[PDB]
Amino acid sequence: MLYIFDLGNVIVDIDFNRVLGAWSDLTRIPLASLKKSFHMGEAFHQHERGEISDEAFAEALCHEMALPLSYEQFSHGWQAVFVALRPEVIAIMHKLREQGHRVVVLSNTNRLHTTFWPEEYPEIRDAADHIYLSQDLGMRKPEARIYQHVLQAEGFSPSDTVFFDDNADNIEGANQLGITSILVKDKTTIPDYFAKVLC
Amino acid sequence: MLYIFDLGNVIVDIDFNRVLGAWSDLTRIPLASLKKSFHMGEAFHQHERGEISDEAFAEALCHEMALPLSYEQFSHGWQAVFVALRPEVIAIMHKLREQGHRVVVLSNTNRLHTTFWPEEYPEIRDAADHIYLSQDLGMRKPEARIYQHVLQAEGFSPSDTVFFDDNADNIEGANQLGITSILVKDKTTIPDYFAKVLCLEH
Ligand SMILES: [Ca+2]
Ligand SMILES: [Ca+2]
Ligand SMILES: [Mg+2]
Ligand SMILES: [Mg+2]
Repeated sequence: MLYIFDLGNVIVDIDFNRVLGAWSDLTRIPLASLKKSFHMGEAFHQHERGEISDEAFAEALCHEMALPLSYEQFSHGWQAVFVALRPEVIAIMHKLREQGHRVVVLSNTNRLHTTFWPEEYPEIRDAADHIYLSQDLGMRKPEARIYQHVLQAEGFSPSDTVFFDDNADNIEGANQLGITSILVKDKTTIPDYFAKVLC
Repeated sequence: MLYIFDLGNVIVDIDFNRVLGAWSDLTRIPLASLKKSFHMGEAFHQHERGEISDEAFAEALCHEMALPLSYEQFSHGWQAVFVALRPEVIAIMHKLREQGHRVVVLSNTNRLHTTFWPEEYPEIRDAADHIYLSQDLGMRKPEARIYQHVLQAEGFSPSDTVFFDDNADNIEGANQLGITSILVKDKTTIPDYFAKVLCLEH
């Protein structure tokens, strides 16, 4: 089988509230202001597909949220994003591969050239056969093309692929291609699913 | 009672391996190198007591670890430190205060003027009556003076004071003053300690 794992809130817990915290710390903008104004716009989508620079992205979000930050200060806060490994999942992924299933990561990512980000974590690189990243591909979930890219480059069909994502639109994109798609509701979803599959 | 909580590996999980990671990512220095060269000596202690600047600290660590980083890049990676709340511990601290106990944080801190650090987290500021920080005091644990400062400022005696910290040297400095010191071995030490306090009422 081909197993495709999303990264954020699938392999790792990730919380951008910590970034808002960090930017609130520097700017003294009340945290509640940054929460009501931090939105997943087109600038996000473009930056995910690598279509605009890190600097242009910073500029977009700063204008949206009225952040008087330099690029460097922006990045500095960006770096604070809360990331915690789910070791249960890293282990399952290693086990799937030593049983000779194929295990890849597929991630929409807003990494910057100046930040250290989860797809760069050694524990995540060593758990995966390949890591597919939106900025590298010029594509993002839930666009058909990105799923197709992975199917094609891995050499598997939809019916022979299972995909895990905590985002329902992402799941929908994969389903339209007849990929088996498991919504990740919580910590248990992947351990439960692989109870009977590893045995 | 007066409750003194340490911050790191008591109220929060903290892991500076994430910082070494971020620095390996920028500098391309092998991680294993930064692990062998990253030591908590003199410049740390000075910086904890606010006795050298952030920049002079950054400089001291970059000298020892051969990091070709600006101050900004230092701070940038410093900021990556892994920090996870322990919500059970936050809940206890709140419960203790609405029972009328006095709940404070005492922390040796290597915060920089450019970083967002756990003592600044709103969840932590609001769980505690006061937060005592080494850089502010010009003192660090396990120096007698820092424990004395808190007993004096709070107006409590050693025997009315319970202190939680994961570092054994810290536990010793507080024991030398007859403070009831509880070594935090893991995430159950503090839930357990307070279950046994609850169990003692009738
Ligand atoms: Ca990087
Ligand atoms: Ca700060
Ligand atoms: Mg996700
Ligand atoms: Mg500690």
